[PDB]
Amino acid sequence: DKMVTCIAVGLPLLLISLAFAQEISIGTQISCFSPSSFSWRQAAFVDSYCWAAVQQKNSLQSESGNLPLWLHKFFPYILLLFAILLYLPPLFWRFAAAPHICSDLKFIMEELDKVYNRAIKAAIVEQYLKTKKNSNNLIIKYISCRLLTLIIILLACIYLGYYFSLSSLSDEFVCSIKSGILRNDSTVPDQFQCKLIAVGIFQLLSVINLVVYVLLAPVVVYTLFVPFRQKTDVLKVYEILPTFDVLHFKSEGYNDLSLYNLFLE
Amino acid sequence: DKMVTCIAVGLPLLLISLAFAQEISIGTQISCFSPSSFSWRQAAFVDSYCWAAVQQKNSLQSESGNLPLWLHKFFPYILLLFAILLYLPPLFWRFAAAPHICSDLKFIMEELDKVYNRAIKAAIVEQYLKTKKNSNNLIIKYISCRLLTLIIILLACIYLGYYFSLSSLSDEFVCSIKSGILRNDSTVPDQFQCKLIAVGIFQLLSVINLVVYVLLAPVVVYTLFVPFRQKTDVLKVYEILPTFDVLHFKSEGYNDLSLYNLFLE
Amino acid sequence: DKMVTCIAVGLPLLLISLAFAQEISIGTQISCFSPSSFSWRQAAFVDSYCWAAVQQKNSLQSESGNLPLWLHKFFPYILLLFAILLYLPPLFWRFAAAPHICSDLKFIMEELDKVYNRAIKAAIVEQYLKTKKNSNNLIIKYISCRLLTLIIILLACIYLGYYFSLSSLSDEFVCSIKSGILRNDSTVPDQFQCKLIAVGIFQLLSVINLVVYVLLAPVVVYTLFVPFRQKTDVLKVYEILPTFDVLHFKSEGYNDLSLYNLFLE
Amino acid sequence: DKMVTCIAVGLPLLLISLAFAQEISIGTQISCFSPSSFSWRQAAFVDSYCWAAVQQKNSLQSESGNLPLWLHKFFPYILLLFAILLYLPPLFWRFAAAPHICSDLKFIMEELDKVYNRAIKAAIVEQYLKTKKNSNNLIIKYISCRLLTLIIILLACIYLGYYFSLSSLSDEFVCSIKSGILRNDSTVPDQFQCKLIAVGIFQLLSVINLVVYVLLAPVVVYTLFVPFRQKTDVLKVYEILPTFDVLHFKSEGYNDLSLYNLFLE
Amino acid sequence: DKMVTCIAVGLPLLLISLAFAQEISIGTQISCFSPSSFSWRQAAFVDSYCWAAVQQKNSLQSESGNLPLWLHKFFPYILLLFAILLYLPPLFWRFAAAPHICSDLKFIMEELDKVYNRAIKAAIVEQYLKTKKNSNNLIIKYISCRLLTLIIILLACIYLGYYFSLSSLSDEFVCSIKSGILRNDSTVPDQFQCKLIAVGIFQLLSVINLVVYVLLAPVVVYTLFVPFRQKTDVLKVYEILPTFDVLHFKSEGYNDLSLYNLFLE
Amino acid sequence: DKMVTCIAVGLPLLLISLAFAQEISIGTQISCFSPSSFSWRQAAFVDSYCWAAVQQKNSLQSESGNLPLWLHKFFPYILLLFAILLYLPPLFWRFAAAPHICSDLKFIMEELDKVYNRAIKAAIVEQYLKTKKNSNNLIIKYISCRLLTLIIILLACIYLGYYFSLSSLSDEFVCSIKSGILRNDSTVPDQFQCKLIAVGIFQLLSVINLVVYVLLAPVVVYTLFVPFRQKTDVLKVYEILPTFDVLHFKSEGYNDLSLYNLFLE
Amino acid sequence: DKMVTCIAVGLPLLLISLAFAQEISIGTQISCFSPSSFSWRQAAFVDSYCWAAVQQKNSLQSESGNLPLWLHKFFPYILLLFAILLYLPPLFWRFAAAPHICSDLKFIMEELDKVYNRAIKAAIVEQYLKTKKNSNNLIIKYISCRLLTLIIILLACIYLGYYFSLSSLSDEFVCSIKSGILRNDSTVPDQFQCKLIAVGIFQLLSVINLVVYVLLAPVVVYTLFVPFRQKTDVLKVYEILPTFDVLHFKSEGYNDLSLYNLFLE
Repeated sequence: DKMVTCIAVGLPLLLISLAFAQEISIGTQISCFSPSSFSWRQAAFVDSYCWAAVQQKNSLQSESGNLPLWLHKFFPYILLLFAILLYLPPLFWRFAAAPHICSDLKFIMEELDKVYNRAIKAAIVEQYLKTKKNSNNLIIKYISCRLLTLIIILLACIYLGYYFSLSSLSDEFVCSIKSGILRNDSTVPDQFQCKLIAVGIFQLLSVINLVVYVLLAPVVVYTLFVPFRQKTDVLKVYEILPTFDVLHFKSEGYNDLSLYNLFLE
Repeated sequence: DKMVTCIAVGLPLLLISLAFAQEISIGTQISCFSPSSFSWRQAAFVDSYCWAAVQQKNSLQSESGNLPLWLHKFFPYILLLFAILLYLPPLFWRFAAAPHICSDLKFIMEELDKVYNRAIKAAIVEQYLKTKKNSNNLIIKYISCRLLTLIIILLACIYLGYYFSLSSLSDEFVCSIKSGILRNDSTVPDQFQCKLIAVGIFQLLSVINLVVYVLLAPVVVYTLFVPFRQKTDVLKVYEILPTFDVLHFKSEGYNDLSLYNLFLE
Repeated sequence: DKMVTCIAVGLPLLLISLAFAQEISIGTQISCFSPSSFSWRQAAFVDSYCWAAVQQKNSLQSESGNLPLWLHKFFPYILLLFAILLYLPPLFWRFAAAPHICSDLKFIMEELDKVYNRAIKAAIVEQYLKTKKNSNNLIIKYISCRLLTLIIILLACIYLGYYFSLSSLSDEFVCSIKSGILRNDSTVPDQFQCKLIAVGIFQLLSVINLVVYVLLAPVVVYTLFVPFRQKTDVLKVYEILPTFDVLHFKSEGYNDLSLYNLFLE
Repeated sequence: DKMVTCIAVGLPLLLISLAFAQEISIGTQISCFSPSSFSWRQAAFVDSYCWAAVQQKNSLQSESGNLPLWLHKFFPYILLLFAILLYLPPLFWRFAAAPHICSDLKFIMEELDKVYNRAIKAAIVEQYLKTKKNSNNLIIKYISCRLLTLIIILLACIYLGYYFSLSSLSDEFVCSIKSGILRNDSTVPDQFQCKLIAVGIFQLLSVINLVVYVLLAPVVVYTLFVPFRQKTDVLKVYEILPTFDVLHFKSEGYNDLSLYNLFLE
Repeated sequence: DKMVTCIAVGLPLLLISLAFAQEISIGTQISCFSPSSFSWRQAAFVDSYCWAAVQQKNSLQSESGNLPLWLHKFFPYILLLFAILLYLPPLFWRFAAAPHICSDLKFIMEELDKVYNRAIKAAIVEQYLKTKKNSNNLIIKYISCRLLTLIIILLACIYLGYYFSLSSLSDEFVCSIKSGILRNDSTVPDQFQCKLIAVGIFQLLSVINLVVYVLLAPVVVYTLFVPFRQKTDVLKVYEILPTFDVLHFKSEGYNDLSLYNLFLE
Repeated sequence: DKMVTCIAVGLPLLLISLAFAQEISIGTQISCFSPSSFSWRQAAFVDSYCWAAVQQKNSLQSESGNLPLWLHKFFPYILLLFAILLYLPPLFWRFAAAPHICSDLKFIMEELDKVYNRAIKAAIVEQYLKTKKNSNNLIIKYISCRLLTLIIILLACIYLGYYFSLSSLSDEFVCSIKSGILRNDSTVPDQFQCKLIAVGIFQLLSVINLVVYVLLAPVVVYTLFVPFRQKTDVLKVYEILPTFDVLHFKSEGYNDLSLYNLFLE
Repeated sequence: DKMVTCIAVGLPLLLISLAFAQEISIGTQISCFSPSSFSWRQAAFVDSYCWAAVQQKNSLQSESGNLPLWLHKFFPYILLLFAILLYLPPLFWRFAAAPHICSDLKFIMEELDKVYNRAIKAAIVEQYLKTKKNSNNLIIKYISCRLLTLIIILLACIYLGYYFSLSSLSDEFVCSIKSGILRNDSTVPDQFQCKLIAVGIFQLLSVINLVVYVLLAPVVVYTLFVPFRQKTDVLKVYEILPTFDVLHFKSEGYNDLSLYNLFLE
């Protein structure tokens, strides 16, 4: 458990804490270039125009190529989705299989005092592998949650990895007010090369979590291999090895492992 | 219980957390286009005019077709209604039937130790199906709350689903100050093509919860089918199967399910 | 109890939560129309003038008919009164009759173990209806609190129901500064058709709680009818039926209702 | 106790909650009328001048009659005094006489089990009225705190009641800057009919608590009459009746009042 | 104890709560009179000039007489000192003599059960006055903390009492920028009759705590007199009377004072 | 302990509470004098220029003598250092020697009940001075933390004490924009006698803590003298006297000090 | 443990508290020099331009040498990384080896009462060094976390140490709007010597933590030397010495170390 929950707790809580660091350095959200002192107010109107006129205009105003890419408005918004999706395979196990393993935790904790009174009787335990001999496909339904997470992190690396090639010239563009021209056709200049503010801290934020999660993806692959190096294949590890390790989950007893020092001599 | 409460808790708390994400990115609420520097103040007066002059003007100022559709002013407001309505069939069961099942939880917990002392006596339980033989229509009054929720999510999909076809050109419109013209008929220009700000993040917010709740609607249909695949029809499942599963609600005992491993050998 | 407290707790806490939703969307409170750039400050003075000059001017400045109707300045203020008045008949019972029924809760809880040791003796309860034979008019003083609430909700429906007919043209009006003219009679124009901002969200807020409380008024009428369908009239229900149901208030015992399954066989 | 503490707790906590409702609708505090765009700043200087020049100017600038009435600057400030003064006769009793009655609570709780073992002995209490036969003037020192509160609420009704006759024309007045004229005698106009903002919500706030406390003043008069209707006059009620009722303060016992149902038969 | 701690707790916590009431009504801190629209900014510079140029200018700019009286900049600041200084003689006793009296509390609590088993033996206490016969000058070191507080409140009445005679014309004055003239000697006018804002609420705040603490000063004098009216002079009250009253500090026993009712008969 | 922790807790928590009082009265941070209405913005640029151009300019712009004294920008910043440095010799003892004295607290608490059962046996303790006969230089490592604190407070008095002589004319100075002149050499005037705002409340803040800590420095000298007046020199006080006083640290027993009253007679 | 956790807790919590001190003195973030009153708004546009145009412009606009050094935008951002990286080797041990040493804490706590009943038997312990005779390479996996931290602090000293040589002239630079010139080539001047604000408090902040962590780096070197001065080399200290010291971790017993005083005599 605790080899997994080091990842499963600290790493999703890393990214929202990283997401909170963006919120301190917001300041404003976008600026525009007014045409030389026509008001304080209509300049604010033109600035608020194009920031909402990003995605509805299906026409080509950015001349960038694949320019309706929605212009990364959602880096807190998408990271909010990816954080809570990683939170589920812990909580899915926690409310559907962690009580069933807590029964198994109780089931092994009466198995250990059975060895304890056997040593007191030394002054039936061999059946318990036959109690755990069957198929029990519900454990395989538990083990897929680690495989389920691996899909999420992989496309996350594709999602962040597309941004760096996207980060060449995706800040400066042309906007206009076409229907507001259509009401008068008189006074307002058409184009205003406005400029977004987000890429200066976001592009250098997308370096970190990608190269972190790249350096953490083989660890989950390693997590599905400790059952492989312990004498049974993954179709036959069904109950034995995921009970051998979770023997060391809550605690131990006074003669759980001090027997071996007695056994050494 | 816990197969339902995974939906019943996390999914309504999803949408208010989604509703809180809107409140960070409010900024302003609407902008307008002043007629070229007449004041700082009267421009603010004209902007605050039309934002309240949306629904009272029964005349056709938007030339959009069915234009008094109230212009989606209420996406936090309607989602506040739908979140708390889903909260009720948990709380309706929790304050009217969860203590009655807690008595039944006590009633089955004395049934299980009766099997326990029977094994101690091995060193009357057969009557309990006849204790649960009657009609008990109050359980059917409990089971309709899942059916009650299904009505709410269905029209929610109609409510959000109408918005995407609504999202074609429902942002730009014409407004005026007619009675303020009627006081002088002298100076103020009539029409001002103002522009709302909400659709840029709301239309791309209404994608998510609809396609989530579409991918969750057959799960509640599946919830009313585990009584069907367990040897009695829905008119005859009255007490047996909703007590068989809630046997695994709070906890188990040391020989609740370890009997089967003893029974296997 | 719990059939009533579902209404008595959630419904007054509904309306203050609805009242809190108004406070997020305040923004400003009123705007006015200045006469074309005379200052930033004197325009703010004229705007703050008429917002306080609403009710003191007993003259007819609105030409609306019954125009000193105080112009609904108090929708958070009146709802604050109606919320706390519904809070009293719970708390009036809670600090004056709930300990007396808690003594009766203790009085019936020693009556139930008297039946329990009678079953142990099977290996005087018939007197208790004669202990509850008298008039006990203090219970009728308890039961009027439900009738007391019904008066409050009825006139609340009249209060909110008057607003929709009031909502025709009760936003736009004429104001002036008459004594400020009287100091100089020189420069200031008289009338300024200012405009309030509140009706755009308040009129569509008064739809909800009215149609909710209309759909909840017969439930309290139903609450005074469960004593009617249980073999005694309301002058004779005095103690028996309001003790029969509150037997199921705190909890039950192991043979409170499992006797019936023993009695069935 | 609990007949009094329903008033003694909820009613002072009512008025500070009413005082908190003022703080949300502050906005600004006073406005003034500048003489037509001389600065943004000196207009703010003249506005801040007269708001502090209210009470120091002993001359007649308001021409209202008794015009140094300090102009109700202190409605949160005075209500802060009246709220905490009502809080004292609870707390004065709570830290000086409530432990002494808690000893008496212990003293009567050993008197009740003395009746309990007497019924066990049925398978000396008559002395306790002679234990409570003396004068005990300290109880009369307790009972004056209710009389002490009645003085406070009475003059509070005079304080709020003077405001409605005061509310005729106590908002508009004349102010000037006399010494600032005395430095130059050149440029500044003298009088500026400024206008306060507070009376629009305060005068319609002073309706409520006055008519509430008028409808609560005879209740405290009724509180000093339950000792009168129970066979001894107020000079002779000294200990008996204020111990008869506080017998029902904390709790009761299993045969405190179930004796009467045994006594009925 | 509790006759003192009613003063010692509530009265210092009164004044910081009074000090918090100032912080809500701050708004701004000082205003000045600009010379008729030279900038928004340099007017703010001149206003911030003189507010720091109050005390460093040892010259006579106020022409008031004793004009470097520092102009009461410190009414939250000085009240912060006087509040925490009153907090010390509680806390000085609490961390140096309250455990020693808690040992004495334990010492008298074994003296009371010695009387209790003596009544059980009725089915050596006379020595305890001789255990408390000595000088014990450490108790006189405790009793001076009440005398220590009396010095603080007395000069506090002098401190606040000097302010009312100070409050005649200590708000309006003359300021200038002399070295800023010395850089150019060209453009800036010299004098600007600025005006402070603090005296309008502070002078009418200094009425209250003075007349409160005047009406509380003889109570502490009364506190050093209950040892005088109980048969020993203040040089001889050393241990007996400050243990007689603190017998009633924590609690009593079942026969601590019910002995007297047994002794009455 | 408690004679020290009265200083060690309340006095560092005094200064941060004093540091918090500065943060309420910040307002702005510095002002400057613009050259007569060139913009709102470039005036803000010149003001923000020199506030960062304080310490980097190694040239002589202040003509004050030792003018790169960094101009007391750090009075919250330095006081933050001095507060947390005083917090360490408590916490250094608390996590390295307070458990070792808690073992000694346990070690003396079994020594006291050994005297208690000796009195029960009256119906070996003399060895314990020989248990505490050795050198135990770790106690001298504890006692230097009081000496360690004394160094910090002494230079703190030098640090604050240098400020008053510094407070003569260290607010007004000359600044310029030299490289901004170097880009054009055309328009901008060179010098602007700006003015800081901090000394008006800081110089009269540095009076207090200095004269407080001067009046507390001999108390720590007195703290290292109670071992001197109790029959052994500071090289020989090693364990006896710092265990004699901490006998009275947690509590006492029923016959810890009541033996002396038995011993008196 | 506690010799390490004095560093491991207080020193990372030092730097975030130091990081919080920056956030109070933010104010603004950057200023620029407008070209002499062209608007309020376009000046704000040019200022927001270059603050985002820092790192994307790969051209040489600063003429400083290695000028794309990203200009220390990340001093809260980088310190956030270094603080949480130091937090891991505590938490890595805490969730993977602290329960295993808590089992060893239980394992030694039954070893100590074995000595206790041996003294009771005086009215097998010698085997326990042979229970701790093996290799146990997992302890060496624990001890590398101190070595892991030392790498982080070393390059932190390189990171902060590069800043002081960087702090010569890394604040003033040249910026322009090249594509905004490219749209018109008409009106806007090219270069504007803007100026950052951060180095005035940051360069004098980077003094402290570097010279602190330099004065703490040999302490961790000393931490890996207490196993060296206790009779076994670091390849042979495997279990004995890291159990000898953590014997004094939680507590001791009444005869854990009082045996030595018995052993002295």
